[PDB]
Amino acid sequence: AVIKVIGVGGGGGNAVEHMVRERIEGVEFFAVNTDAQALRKTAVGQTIQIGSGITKGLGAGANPEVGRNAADEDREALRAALDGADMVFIAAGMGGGTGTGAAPVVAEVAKDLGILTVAVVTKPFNFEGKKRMAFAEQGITELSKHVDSLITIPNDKLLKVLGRGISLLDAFGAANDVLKGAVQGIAELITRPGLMNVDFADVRTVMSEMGYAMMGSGVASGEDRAEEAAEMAISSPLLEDIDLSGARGVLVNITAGFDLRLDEFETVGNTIRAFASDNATVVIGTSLDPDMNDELRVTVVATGIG
Ligand SMILES: Nc1nc2c(ncn2[C@@H]2O[C@H](COP(=O)(O)OP(=O)(O)O)[C@@H](O)[C@H]2O)c(=O)[nH]1
Repeated sequence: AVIKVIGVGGGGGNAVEHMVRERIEGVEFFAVNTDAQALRKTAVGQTIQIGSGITKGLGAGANPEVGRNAADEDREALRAALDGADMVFIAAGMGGGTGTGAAPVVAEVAKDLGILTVAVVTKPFNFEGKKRMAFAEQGITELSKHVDSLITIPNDKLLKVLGRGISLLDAFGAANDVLKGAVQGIAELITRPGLMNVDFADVRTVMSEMGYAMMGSGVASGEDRAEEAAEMAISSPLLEDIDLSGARGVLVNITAGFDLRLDEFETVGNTIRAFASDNATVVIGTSLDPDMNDELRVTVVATGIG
């Protein structure tokens, strides 16, 4: 499996840098930006400059029009980077000029190539202002036209569960971890399975041409960890208002060490199928993280929600 993760713009590039640091098994990372300096800074091993860096006016690059035109002009470079992938993840912070405008073009290029294309993006914090929130939603409207699944993370919802005198860096770190959670949860079912390997056709079925999606995750240790982690995932703040019996698809990743047991696989699957519909596709897989000993994580991606 060839899986590529593309960070688009400053925010997405920061999120993908977090994914590089904290590791996602068996994926290739890319950063796509108008900002040549940013691409020079980044730890991402593959970079793609779009638009070659021409602005017209101080702050003119905050307009999504600029990101869209830049990616439009460099569609051939994007296609050469994406081609050969079985799956593409697009990460972006929506609301700025580059991510908002260029992420839907990156998605369109991937989708036109026949690649299963999953976007995981954020909306700005409320304190960033109404102009950025409006740009973000307009970009998400365009992005939804060109992806198989779209997971939109409201940064403002993350901010409320963080409180305190958190730094802005940690505020964006919280969004980064959610984005990583979603990408890693989907991709590692393919790139490093555990005792139960998912068929890629099933991943395609739950994610393909599905529209809106949402991710929740949970972790637990000890004897009841499998049921505990599944329940925490189901009840996480991101999934709590999703009726899981209204999701057209559910993809579940159980991640644990070598000591994952078959009966734990069965428990998690039975729990998830108790909340989902039989008129839905439910896919349960495992990933192996040899560094985990006692802990078990369940990540749930609900797709085709409305
Ligand atoms: N996760 C993350 N999000 C960011 C960061 N900086 C900005 N954002 C969010 O992403 C949105 C777009 O900002 P930015 O990506 O820098 O603009 P762009 O490069 O033109 O797309 C902002 O409005 C913020 O909500 C960051 O370092 N990490």
